[PDB]
Amino acid sequence: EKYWFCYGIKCYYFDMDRKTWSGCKQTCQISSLSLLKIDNEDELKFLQNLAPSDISWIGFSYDNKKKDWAWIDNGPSKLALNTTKYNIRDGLCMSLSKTRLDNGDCGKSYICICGKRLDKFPH
Repeated sequence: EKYWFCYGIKCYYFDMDRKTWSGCKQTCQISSLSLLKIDNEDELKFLQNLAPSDISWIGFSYDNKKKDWAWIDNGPSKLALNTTKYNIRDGLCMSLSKTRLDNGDCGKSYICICGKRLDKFPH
């Protein structure tokens, strides 16, 4: 209906204009958003429930300092972490299949999931 949607306390915007990962991110930031941080399942689950088939860019990648993977946020979320399925051999940055999520080439261009948290109350 729209390319925006709220669930529960967060909202969501999907910029259908495919981009890199780097790309997607700087772009959520431009307008106060942020490359979607997932907090659990209820969010995994129904998130991919309806995505467009086209993959997309979510704020998880390989941080070096950490020399590990990470949320644009630097904070755990409850979500099954299988981080070991992944090689630097494939790619680095994290996308979101309709199926499940893989990594790979931050240069590969998909859509973004920019997310927000709606505290306060829409008026």
